[PDB]
Amino acid sequence: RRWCFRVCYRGRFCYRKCR
Repeated sequence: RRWCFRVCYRGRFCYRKCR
């Protein structure tokens, strides 16, 4: 869905799910 958004797991775990 374009507009990536590195989601963070509250603490540091931040993953990018671009599209």
